[PDB]
Amino acid sequence: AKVVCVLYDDPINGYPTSYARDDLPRIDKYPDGQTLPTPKAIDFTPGALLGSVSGELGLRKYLESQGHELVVTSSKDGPDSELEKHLHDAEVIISQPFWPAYLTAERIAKAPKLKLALTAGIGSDHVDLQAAIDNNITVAEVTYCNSNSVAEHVVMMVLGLVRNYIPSHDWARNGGWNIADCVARSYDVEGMHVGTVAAGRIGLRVLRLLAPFDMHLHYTDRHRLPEAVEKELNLTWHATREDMYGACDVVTLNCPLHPETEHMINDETLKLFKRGAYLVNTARGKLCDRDAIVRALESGRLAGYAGDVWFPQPAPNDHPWRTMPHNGMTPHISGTSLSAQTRYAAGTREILECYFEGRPIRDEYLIVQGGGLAGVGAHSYSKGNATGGSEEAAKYEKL
Amino acid sequence: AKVVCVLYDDPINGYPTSYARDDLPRIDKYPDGQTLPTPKAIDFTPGALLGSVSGELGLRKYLESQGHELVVTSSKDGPDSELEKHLHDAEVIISQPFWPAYLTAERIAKAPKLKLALTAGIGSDHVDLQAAIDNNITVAEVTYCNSNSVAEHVVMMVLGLVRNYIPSHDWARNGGWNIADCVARSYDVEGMHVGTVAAGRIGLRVLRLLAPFDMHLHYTDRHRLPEAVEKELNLTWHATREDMYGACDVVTLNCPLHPETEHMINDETLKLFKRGAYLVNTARGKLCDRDAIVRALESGRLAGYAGDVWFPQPAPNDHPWRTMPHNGMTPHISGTSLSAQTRYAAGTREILECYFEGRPIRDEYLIVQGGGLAGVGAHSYSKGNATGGSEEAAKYEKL
Ligand SMILES: NC(=O)c1ccc[n+]([C@@H]2O[C@H](COP(=O)([O-])OP(=O)(O)OC[C@H]3O[C@@H](n4cnc5c(N)ncnc54)[C@H](O)[C@@H]3O)[C@@H](O)[C@H]2O)c1
Ligand SMILES: NC(=O)c1ccc[n+]([C@@H]2O[C@H](COP(=O)([O-])OP(=O)(O)OC[C@H]3O[C@@H](n4cnc5c(N)ncnc54)[C@H](O)[C@@H]3O)[C@@H](O)[C@H]2O)c1
Repeated sequence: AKVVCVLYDDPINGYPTSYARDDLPRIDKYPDGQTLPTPKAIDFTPGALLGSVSGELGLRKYLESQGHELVVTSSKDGPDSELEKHLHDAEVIISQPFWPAYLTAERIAKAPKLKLALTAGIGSDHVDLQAAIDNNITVAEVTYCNSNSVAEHVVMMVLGLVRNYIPSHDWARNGGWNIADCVARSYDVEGMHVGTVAAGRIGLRVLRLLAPFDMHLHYTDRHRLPEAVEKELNLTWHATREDMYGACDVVTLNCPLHPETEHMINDETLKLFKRGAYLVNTARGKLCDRDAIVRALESGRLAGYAGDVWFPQPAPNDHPWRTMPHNGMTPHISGTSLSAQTRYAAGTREILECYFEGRPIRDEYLIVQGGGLAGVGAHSYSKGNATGGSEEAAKYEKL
Repeated sequence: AKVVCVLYDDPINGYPTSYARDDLPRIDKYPDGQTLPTPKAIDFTPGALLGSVSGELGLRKYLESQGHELVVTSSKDGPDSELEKHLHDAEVIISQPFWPAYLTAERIAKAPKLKLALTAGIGSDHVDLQAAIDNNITVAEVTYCNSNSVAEHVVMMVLGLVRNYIPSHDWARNGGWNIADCVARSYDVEGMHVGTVAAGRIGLRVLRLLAPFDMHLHYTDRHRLPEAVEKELNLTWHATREDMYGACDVVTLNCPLHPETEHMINDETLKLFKRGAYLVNTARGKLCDRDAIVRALESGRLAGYAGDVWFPQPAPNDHPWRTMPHNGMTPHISGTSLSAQTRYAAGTREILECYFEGRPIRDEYLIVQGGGLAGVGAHSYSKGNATGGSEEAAKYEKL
């Protein structure tokens, strides 16, 4: 069969064979008891760069030795991409949320042999889920692979914004000292109220990381947590997201992207935040109206915004979040730290081995199967399409 | 009496009357049960900028109404400073570690009316403690005022270094995407070993903040913690600092500066770190040999270094830590967030009220009194002088 694997470019100065450290830490299992991926073998070295074109997710030997054709490319956006040329006979398409191959209805209709859309990471909203249901395609992703990695990045960005790290580093590297300039907007998080929209694998982990900072913890979710968990963390529950915003100094977004959540942060809902609130979004870029965020930072409704996720991806070179006031943005990186890459490469292989050998894919990895939501898809998503507007990624140019 | 108060400059665009938020969080007491400062009154608005020249620590009304003269200046370094002109008849000298008036032996000898050297913050190593003992001067500081503020900054910098935040933000603001360039040095902290040199008010708080990240926790201290605390956090104890370094992926320094600790990190002791270790130092700059740190980052012995403290302060414009590889420096700011400033301004007033009214200063605020170490000074310090080399601060120029 043909397998198309869309991956991001190698580093600008080439694909490295040496790294800052020699080993990854040992991790035995995930916090809810889920086991780490269980492929029969791996053909890579843990800790290596796996998610760029020359890393190939360590999949070449495995696939070729079975007689399959692996096509690896970074060319994904626009009507003349390499992806577009391989659609006609692709049986499996693999991509990562960090550099996503958008599988719109029109593209799925061009793909008559397509059976499996595989997300190397977590969040399958770059595939039109309504269309995958309609055309009987399986959508799978590597549940839990980087949920803890992302919760680290959330805490990092909450602290970065509130304490005013980025402009303070610039004063240091530019030869200055300038204490009052640094601290005119610098606070401690101690005693602040923080709320998360959703307490899933990431959102619950974020609450647990922030408890010892002596922040007052708030949440809302489609699924309420057990009473024992609420009581252990002294959680305040809010029945709707809109009830929660007014109560929080800091809000973090941790839900998936689907029609119930698309553009949930907008000009109208921002009016409900406290003046000078901080907003962190490592979930998906399209939860926020792009221009509403910029306006709120210009007026002081938000004291700061930070996240690693944008819409579309890659973001155009002049996307306004790059240069808006008081921002702590990164490109989409938290879920593709080197540590997470080894877990999701092993996971991608586990799913392919099941698929090719005719064994069932883990229920926790399933999003869509057999014309409906399935596995974690049924818990966390709703039916619909979130890919509208994704053609705009074609405008990005390297450098 | 004459009170000399050395404070840092106002912000470059002037002293503000508006802030990003309207209120500070309420804090009731410190974690070990110590009460917050108890001055009889305050003449400032909590949340305002207090530690610059125009903030005056909110002390003018109080002092003048008692018939005392308050001299406020930022001019402190060099033989022609304002500080130098006021030494001859100063009874009280106040300064903050962020912008410290170095009270060397020669300066103390010029100050025949001097009775009280007051540290607005924590860490009184910019005063020659041997000379204050010899000349019967009281040295006091505002214990606990910003210990929790600093422990937030430590976690922020540990995450920033390991996850590679700063260079990733630059790719975002410069129009790029460049995932592989960002994550070629990006790891999770999950499962790493972290050790602190000292577990005092800051160091113990840092261990408590990092426990839920599932890091393996290590420490050493002059004073060992109770067995119950070691057992609650699953702490690994090391009897010397040198035994601890080899066991750690990440090392954080949280001890005071005195002869036992001066230049403890140097070319010889860096050889004991794991290759690719991360070092964070928000304690004092002079714990580290300046050029040894630079060498270790050039060879890859250290994968990164970050901190807010330098020697001398302000650091010269070409101090090498500003531009060394893989650094996450800020100027000295963690202990002077707006939240901490209100606690230490109230504290500075509490001590002055005791002093002027002939009441005893809290034992927990004392460093030196009556020709010996006293209060927290006796617990945490040794006799000696750490001010050698501080004349070099005169080389700093604004901008
Ligand atoms: N690198 C990254 O920045 C990155 C990495 C992983 C995940 N993510 C994003 O984070 C999302 C969550 O990840 P996870 O591992 O926590 O997944 P999860 O499935 O365990 O958690 C999702 C949670 O959102 C809740 N939810 C669904 N719809 C909701 C709605 N209408 N309102 C409130 N809550 C709702 C679900 O009940 C669930 O608790 C992913 O779907 C992905 O989009 C981003
Ligand atoms: N803004 C800042 O970056 C900032 C703010 C506050 C404090 N600090 C620095 O941090 C230091 C500690 O602050 P704290 O509030 O934790 O003080 P603390 O007195 O409560 O803790 C100091 C700890 O260091 C230990 N110690 C003393 N000598 C030691 C040695 N030889 N080896 C190992 N441990 C030793 C003591 O036993 C004590 O546990 C201060 O003295 C100051 O220099 C910096």
